[PDB]
Amino acid sequence: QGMTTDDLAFDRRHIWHPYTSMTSPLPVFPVERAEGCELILSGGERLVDGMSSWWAAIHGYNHPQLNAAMKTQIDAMSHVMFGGITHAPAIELCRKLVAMTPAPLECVFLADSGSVAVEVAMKMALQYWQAKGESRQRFLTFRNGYHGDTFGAMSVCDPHNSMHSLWKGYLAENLFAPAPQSRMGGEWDERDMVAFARLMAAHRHEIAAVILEPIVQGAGGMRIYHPQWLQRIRQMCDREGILLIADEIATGFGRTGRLFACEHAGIAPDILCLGKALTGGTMTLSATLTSRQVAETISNGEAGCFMHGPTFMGNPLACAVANASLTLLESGDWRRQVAAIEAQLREELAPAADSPQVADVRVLGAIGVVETTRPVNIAALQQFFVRQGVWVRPFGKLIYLMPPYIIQPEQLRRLTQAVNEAVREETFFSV
Amino acid sequence: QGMTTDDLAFDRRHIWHPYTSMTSPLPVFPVERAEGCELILSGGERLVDGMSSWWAAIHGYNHPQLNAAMKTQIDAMSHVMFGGITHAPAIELCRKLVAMTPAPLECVFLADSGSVAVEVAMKMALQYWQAKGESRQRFLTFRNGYHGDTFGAMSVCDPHNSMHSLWKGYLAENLFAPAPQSRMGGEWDERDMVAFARLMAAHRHEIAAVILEPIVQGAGGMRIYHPQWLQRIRQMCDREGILLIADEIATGFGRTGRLFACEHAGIAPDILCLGKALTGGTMTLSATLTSRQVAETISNGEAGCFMHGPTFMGNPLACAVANASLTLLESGDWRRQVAAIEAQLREELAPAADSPQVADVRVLGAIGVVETTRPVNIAALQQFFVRQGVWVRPFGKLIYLMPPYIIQPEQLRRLTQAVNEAVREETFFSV
Repeated sequence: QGMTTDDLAFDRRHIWHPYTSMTSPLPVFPVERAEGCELILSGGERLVDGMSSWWAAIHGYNHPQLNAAMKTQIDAMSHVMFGGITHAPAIELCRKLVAMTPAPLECVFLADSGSVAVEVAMKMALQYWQAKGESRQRFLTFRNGYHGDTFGAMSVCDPHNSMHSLWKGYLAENLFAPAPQSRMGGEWDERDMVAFARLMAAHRHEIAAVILEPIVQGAGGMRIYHPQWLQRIRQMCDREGILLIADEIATGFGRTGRLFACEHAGIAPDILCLGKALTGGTMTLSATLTSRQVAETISNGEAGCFMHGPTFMGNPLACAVANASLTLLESGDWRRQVAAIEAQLREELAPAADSPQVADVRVLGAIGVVETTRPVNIAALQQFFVRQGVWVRPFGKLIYLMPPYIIQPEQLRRLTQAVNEAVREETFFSV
Repeated sequence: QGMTTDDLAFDRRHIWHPYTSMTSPLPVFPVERAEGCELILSGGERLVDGMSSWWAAIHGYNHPQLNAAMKTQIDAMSHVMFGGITHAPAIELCRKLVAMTPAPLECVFLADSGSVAVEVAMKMALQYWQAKGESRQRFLTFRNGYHGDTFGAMSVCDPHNSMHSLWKGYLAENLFAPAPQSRMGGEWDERDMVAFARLMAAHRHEIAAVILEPIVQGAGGMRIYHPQWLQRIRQMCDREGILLIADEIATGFGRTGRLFACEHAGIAPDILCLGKALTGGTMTLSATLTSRQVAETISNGEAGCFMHGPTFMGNPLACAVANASLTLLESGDWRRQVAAIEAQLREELAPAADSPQVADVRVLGAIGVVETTRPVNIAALQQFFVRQGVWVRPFGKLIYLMPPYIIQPEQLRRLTQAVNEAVREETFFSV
């Protein structure tokens, strides 16, 4: 649908966009429709989508199977409350999630958004120790991590990124080990592994859980680390009895080349958070799974229950489109498509590493990252990308690609070629 | 869609429902479809819905205008990212919200769920004072209130209800004035008003905002208080420069008899949170509106922006069905329908007040509350209600009704008659 000149001014003057200023917002672009792997602007220009609307749209846009599953569930009921009620979409979705996740995970808590799913996992960890009579209130994690924007999640986000300086006096105080990415190109710094274990052993009676994003640290820097980290952290947790929360809201459903990034290490978390691509990026839904032991334990405390329940919990429409999205993944095609994207990204982004504006090129699965030596000029780059017929949304010192799995070769070539051109243009960087 | 015997056992064994135990959950009922004001169970029994799926389904179920608006937007695009992008559903929705809300409210932050909308409002208040160079980290509120389940919202929830005893060591410490409901039937206790003002004046340099649910306190007790509270709190805030956050996630869009419960007092908050009935209860969406002064101020600090941005922010599908829901309210019929429901609830619930199991009957708008002297036996009552052909979900000491605005007379009579019968049956109460 059409937008007037006055509509676009009203948006600028009244409508917040993610992490924007209301006094001096950068321009936005008017999208009318989306089809396959393309966004369609007012006036008809089509942009190849390089971002999958931030991870989630792994099957692209206007997918006929996802559309049909939504309209079918609307005909039955788009929503009914989940208190004292169950329904077929939630049951099928939770069957599918239990069946496809690492083996100890048996119990599913459906929720609205990724941030809430993390809050839920944190609350579960705290109720777990409360049922066991211990006062454990601290979470141990990596630097460079990202877990959401609500206050609980913010307290495990990296203490320089989320500007903790402003909320530190309000935000709960957690434990932050060295970032896992090696300091100079190696697989991992054993020193960083030893330093993680020292922090854990030093606070082992205060730590409720370790929380981390497995293999890829997303919004905190698109950083990629070795799976030895996960096998070793899993062993440490097992030795202490501490819970392991895996935040796969970004990595889940195939994007790093395995269905769940935990599979890279062959470990199972005690609590697993999912979101984003769960619905094929059609609408918001999240899920937090736990082991039987965790769920029974948090059923044993003085709570009598797990103390959480969103109004739209179990929403039939979102469950029904998540089911159709998961059914698309059951073809198994994603695993091959993602491997071929990975190989093309590695080959076509390599020339960028020669640029003086570029500090690193790194690829895993269908994630291609060009880390720059200076912050990007977002407005100038966005205009350039749109002029080239593509949609790429950089931030900070990162120009990165996470396209839909069904992207065609020439569409992906247009993305990598645009990125290579962008890093040669000094005007596209700030100071 | 159909559920097998084995599906229902899998739900019991694997699927959390709101505030449930995984070890001893109460039974749930299998819903296949919903139409008009009725839920349809497996096997075909139809239940009159007394709850509107917890506030939100004000137009009932399977509404043809809401269905058509969803399918139309699916054909265009169900979702695209909002970072650097705008679209027609978000613009129309934000135009409608600005136009219909109290006059200073001009800027709209769209989000995923009610809890996140509250977190957003709290973050806005904190960034506001940070931009003004003051360290204000405390929130002042009423006892008996409810604002959501994430950690930030939990810290303004009533300190006995949400079991703060478990999170108090993790949860931020806020200020809690006497509950507003009068102690013995009057309109208000001036002493409680004086005590609120003393707490504010005693901490006036630490208080970032007052947050409250206007007129009706929902999950914290379905309590109803006089509008003099709002006019006086608004005056106090104005005198100190303190922000007023109105949480209308439950009261917004007509349920208390006015479009927004703030209109009962004729006051405007600095920040207004909306949710639930926003989409007609078809799927989750929230919105937090602010004044121009707040938005520019939180654009002035060291942040450079408002530090929040959900992945599905601005979701076109949810915006499009919220637009259709708001267009239904533009008929103005809701205001008359709600007044007639109020009058029927008052007349038909009055006999319940004679019961020894009952402590109070209170009605406002399309909300009818029977407060009991002992906690309900939820399992036994739920079975009774379903046997009577209705859906009523009590909790604690509350049996209450919040039906869709389009409920028919005989449907509402069946609800009130079931409630009257339930409070005469000692078996339906626990110890």
